[PDB]
Amino acid sequence: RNLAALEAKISEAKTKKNMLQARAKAAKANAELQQTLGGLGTSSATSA
Amino acid sequence: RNLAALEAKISEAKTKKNMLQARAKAAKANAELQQTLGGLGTSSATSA
Repeated sequence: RNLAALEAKISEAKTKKNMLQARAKAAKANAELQQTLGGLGTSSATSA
Repeated sequence: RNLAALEAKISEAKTKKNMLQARAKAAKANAELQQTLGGLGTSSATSA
């Protein structure tokens, strides 16, 4: 029974962290996309 | 939507500057023509 319970802990603990890490990485990737769209620098040509 | 908007900015920003630059270059070219017509130097023969 300890092994059966231990297996459940390992499986859920492993998978939940991975997906959390994946989505967290996805989150920053989306945020970077929004930041870059605002960070477009072609407006600097006004000096020219 | 950010990409679609960003594309519009790039296209208009690029083309408007180019035409502005072209006409600006054209403007000075026309002005030079008028200046040169007044700057004709054949009148210096009066000394001869």
